Parts: sequence; structure tokens; C-alpha cells
Amino acid sequence: NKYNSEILNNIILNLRYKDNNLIDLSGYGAKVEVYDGVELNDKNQFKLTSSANSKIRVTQNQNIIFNSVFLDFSVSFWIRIPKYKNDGIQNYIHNEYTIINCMKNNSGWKISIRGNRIIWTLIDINGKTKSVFFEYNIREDISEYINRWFFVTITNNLNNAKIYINGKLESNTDIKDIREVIANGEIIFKLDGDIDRTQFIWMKYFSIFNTELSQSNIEERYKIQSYSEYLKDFWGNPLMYNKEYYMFNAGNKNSYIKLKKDSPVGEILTRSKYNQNSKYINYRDLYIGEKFIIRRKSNSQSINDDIVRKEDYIYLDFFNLNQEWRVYTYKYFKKEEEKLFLAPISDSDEFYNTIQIKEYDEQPTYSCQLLFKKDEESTDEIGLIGIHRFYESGIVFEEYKDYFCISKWYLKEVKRKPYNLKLGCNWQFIPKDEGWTE
Repeated sequence: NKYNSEILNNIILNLRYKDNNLIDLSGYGAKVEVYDGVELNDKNQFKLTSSANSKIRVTQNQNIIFNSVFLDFSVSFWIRIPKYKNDGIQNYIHNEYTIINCMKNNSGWKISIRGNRIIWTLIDINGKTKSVFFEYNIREDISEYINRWFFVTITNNLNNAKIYINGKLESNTDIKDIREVIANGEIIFKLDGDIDRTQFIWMKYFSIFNTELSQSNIEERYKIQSYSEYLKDFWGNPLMYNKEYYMFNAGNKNSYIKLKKDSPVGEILTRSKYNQNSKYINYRDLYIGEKFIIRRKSNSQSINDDIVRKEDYIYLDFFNLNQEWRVYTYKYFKKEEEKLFLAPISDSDEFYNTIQIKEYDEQPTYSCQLLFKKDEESTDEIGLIGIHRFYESGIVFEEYKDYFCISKWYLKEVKRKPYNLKLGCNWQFIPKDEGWTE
């Protein structure tokens, strides 16, 4: 409809990937210099490292007779900040480093990071300062932010500086007392401060607007830049085939899958937690439970790797001590839910092995759903993969226990609006990542 141009309104700088480089497609033609230390890929993601040559310099229109200033302006971008090093806590919490700086005659703005806090700073013509920040908890079991791509938007008008995270307002600072801010300085993208040589930042879709973006407009941009045909992993990157993944359940965040001893089923256990005793941090381990791997079903030709897309037909396997086993459901079960069947790769006609990976959520998410159908062409849906607490009435036992299950119930629950985010049928895949050490 070319009606999707709405999120381009008032844009004055739009950094985009093009021919192994970054260029401003705003139409105002800013000069962009990307140095050799900046890693760039087609997916619009760029990485800033500790290297001196890891920087980006953007030059804007020069102001000859008068000073160029902003009244209302906004800054948009996605970012992924790696988790702190357990052995480098002090440096993480105390050393602030600039990631992006835009100033001329000591006036302008900048974005800096101090540990788990992202900071927006304004400096007027007098040197007067004002800051608004977003800090995410580092003592939480499962963080929605640490080492995961998330959307940032900072808007400014003459009275308030607001920080929006993932389309929602998180912080606000009264800036009425701050004066004019020089806006045409060079914009330097580069890590600057006393940082660990291993520190890095990933950023994507950096843009500036010469207006105060509305929440409504920010939400739409959030939705549009979150949209993709491929599914994503726990970190927000594209989901792939033939890649080792630990499985996470949105509905039961502190649980993981473990092949139950002496059984062909997966039991659900509680995640181990940070063992040391730092008073600053806490988290549940993520690299635990069975190591799963997604294999392409339909047309399996020399599968070495690749991207998983919505509606793809797959095989959900996992390694049982070097051997690659598979996840199945019995073609027959009468309970509302039953235990999934874990076993070697076979063609048995006693159970279903084909899964279709879906996305029932209409809003941005990194979760997906796993559905077993009679077959690819059939519309008879068997059930969705999830977690359910069964009742093990032993002759003396009398105990309830969580199992990796399939459920007929979910099939109707995923239909309810708004889409249920708390469902135990929402999964996320976690691959080892340099940004997360435990």
C-alpha cells in the first residue's frame, strides 16, 4: 500500500546495510564512515568491539552562521548487551562506557552503558546535564533483556526525555531546566571507557527523528522491525536447523527437560542457579537439560544448517550421549494429555514423528509452538508440545510430577484472544552464545 511509510515520517537519519557497508537512507545523505573493526552482516546487525578501529563516524550538515539545534527529536535502535562476566562483576557495575556520542562545542547527546544500565544524556549550550536511564535486573532467574535483542526508543521535547523499551514507556526525566542542545555534531559509534578487552555491543536499525515520536508510532515500528518469516531463538536471532539448542519454556521459566532414568519420557526438573555468592547477581543456568537439535523434515537434502521458518515441517531430536534420538507422540492416547515418547530414530508406525513449528502469537515474541498433526496435508491436529504436571498414584507414592507432554487442550487455548503468553506450549531455543557465560 506504500502506506507502510508511516514509520519513516520525520526521519532524518536512517542507518541501513548496503553492499558490505552502512549508509544513510533518510534522503538527507549523511556521510557515513565504517571502520574495519566493525563487523557487519546482511541482517542489519553491527557489532562494536574493544578494538580502536571498531567505530562508525557519521558527519551531518555544517552550520555556518547560526547554530543547529533540536527542539523535539527521537532516537531509535535495537541493541543486545552481553551478560556480565561472573569473575568481572566489579568492573561491570562501576565502569561506565560511551557507545554513541554526538556533540559539537561540548553540547549534544550520548548513550552510555554502566553494567546493566543504559543511559541517555543531554548536554546544553551551557554544559548543563540531564540523564534518563533504563536498568534491567541482574538478580532475576530468567531475564528478558540480558544478551537478548531488545528495542530502544528515546524521545525528547522541551520538557521531558523518555525511554521506551519494546514499545512501552519505562523511564522519564524532567528536562524543562535544560537549554539548547547542538544537534549537528559528528555521531561517533565506538565503545569508549575502561572496558574489558572482551566487551562488545550489537546494534541494529539506528535512526534519528526530528520529532517526538508517539508511543503509538513506536509500537508500530516495534512490530514492523520484529516481523520476519523466520522464527527466532532465545537471544532474538534467527532460529536454525542442525544447531544445538537447550530448550526453554515460557510458561515454566525455571524448568528444563531431562530424559527420565529408566524411562522413554522426559521429566521436568528445576534449573540450577548461580552458585557463587556475589551480592550483585542471580540467575538460573541456561545450558542445561537435553541438547536438542532441529532437523528438516520435508525434502532433506544434505542438511548442513539453514534457517527455520514459520510452518516448516521438522523433526525434533536430541543427543543421548552422542546418539541422536527423536521426540515422538503415540498416535493413540485417551487422556487430555500424555507423555511425549523419547527414543532412537525409527520408522515405527506406532507413533507420529513429524512436527510443524508454528507461531500463534500475534504480538512480537521469540517463542514458537510445536504441533503434531496426522500428516502434512491433513488438518487433523493431534496436539501441541508442552509441560504438564501428572499425578503418579503409586501403591504408596501419592505424588504429582511434571513431564514433557503433548496436549489436546492447548489446541483450543491457543485460539483464545489475546494469545496466551503464559501457556506451557510456548518454547524458546537457547544456543551457546559468547554473550552468555555461566
